[PDB]
Amino acid sequence: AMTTYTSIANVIKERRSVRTFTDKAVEKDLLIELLNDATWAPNHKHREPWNCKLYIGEGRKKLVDAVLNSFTEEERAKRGKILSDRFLSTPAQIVVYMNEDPRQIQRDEDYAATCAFMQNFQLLAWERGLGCVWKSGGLNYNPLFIEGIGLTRGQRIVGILHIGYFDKAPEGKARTPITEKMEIIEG
Amino acid sequence: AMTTYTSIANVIKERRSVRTFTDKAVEKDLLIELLNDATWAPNHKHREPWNCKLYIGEGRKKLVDAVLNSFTEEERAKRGKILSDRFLSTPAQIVVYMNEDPRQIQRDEDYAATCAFMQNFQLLAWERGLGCVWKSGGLNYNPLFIEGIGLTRGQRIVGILHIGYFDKAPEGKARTPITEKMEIIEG
Ligand SMILES: Cc1cc2nc3c(=O)[nH]c(=O)nc-3n(C[C@H](O)[C@H](O)[C@H](O)COP(=O)(O)O)c2cc1C
Ligand SMILES: Cc1cc2nc3c(=O)[nH]c(=O)nc-3n(C[C@H](O)[C@H](O)[C@H](O)COP(=O)(O)O)c2cc1C
Repeated sequence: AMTTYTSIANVIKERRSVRTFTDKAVEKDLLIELLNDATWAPNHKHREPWNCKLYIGEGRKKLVDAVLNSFTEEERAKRGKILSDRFLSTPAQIVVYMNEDPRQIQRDEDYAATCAFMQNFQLLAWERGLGCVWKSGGLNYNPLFIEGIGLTRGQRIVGILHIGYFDKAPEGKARTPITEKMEIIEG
Repeated sequence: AMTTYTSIANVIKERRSVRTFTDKAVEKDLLIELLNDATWAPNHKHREPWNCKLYIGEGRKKLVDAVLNSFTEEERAKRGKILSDRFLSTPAQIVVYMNEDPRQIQRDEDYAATCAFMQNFQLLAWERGLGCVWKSGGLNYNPLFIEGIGLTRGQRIVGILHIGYFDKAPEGKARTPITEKMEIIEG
């Protein structure tokens, strides 16, 4: 019996966005376990701004219905079936949202915290062999989709995480050395 | 140098925001190494929107000066000394910033990537026994501060990381079960 002492550096660097999943079953209790660990994200004044909708199994069709009903007839003709088939061969979706504070600093802080929570989650999931992609784009800003999944105005969708077990890790893309993006002032 | 954690979950759960630092010196090369690990955050379209200014040693006085110059003479006289003493007993500050895309979607994605980069750095640093706090608030939105550090309009400061070795930190605050802020759509 050997316990492993993996540097979190390894997880951070090995994590990949995964967009295609095996038909292996993702346990709900595992996702809840991971999300609970993710809640240890920094968050100003302990506002804990993050909230979630988890769509799994038959429920995923409800999300799909909200997605499709939000498209113009042209988008829908283009991506409807494609996207429906994709969502339905993805074990879980997690819509991550927050109440939008009318004030810049508090909203930015909340959004920062909500992104830290999602990144935590992605790291936590990678560790157990779960892949995921953090989705954005115009769908998340579409008032038709937002009402369609039961959110009110002034609730912001930070991301939709698509999650499941996967066959092969996608390849990485080399990062720019931080020294090209930084000034050092030892002046 | 390496790690005694048996899970990344533990690093995530045990990380604390640290505000007071010991006088132990912090390696500039170490901070750069950690920053380079942090760049493995998700970032839509491989935009890598993060940029940094690292203030270390005598360089910190430049930062302190920018801060004090953004204050009224009243603030300066009252706070100025206690502020300098604190910054100058903080081994390092990193101002993390981005260029603002005129478009909401790309901008928010870039902000979220940058927040994910910063949370990565916090966890990477905790691993090495380095504490920090992500400072936000009005200083970062003050046009006199922003100019003072050499930033232009449309360059958003996402946080200032204050970083050092430490021997005390705030007690961890109990998190709200995620079950209290989620809905499961099972059918
Ligand atoms: C973007 C954002 C802004 C923050 N701003 C500040 C701040 O301005 N001043 C401060 O002392 N801490 C700041 N922190 C607060 C701590 O990160 C937060 O209180 C933390 O969650 C406290 O519990 P912790 O020890 O688990 O991190 C900020 C965190 C986030 C993510
Ligand atoms: C806020 C944010 C939004 C993203 N949105 C999408 C998305 O809309 N669709 C997608 O395929 N990937 C999305 N990603 C992933 C990126 O497209 C990008 O390829 C990836 O993060 C870089 O590769 P990696 O995550 O495997 O390291 C997003 C990442 C971030 C941080």
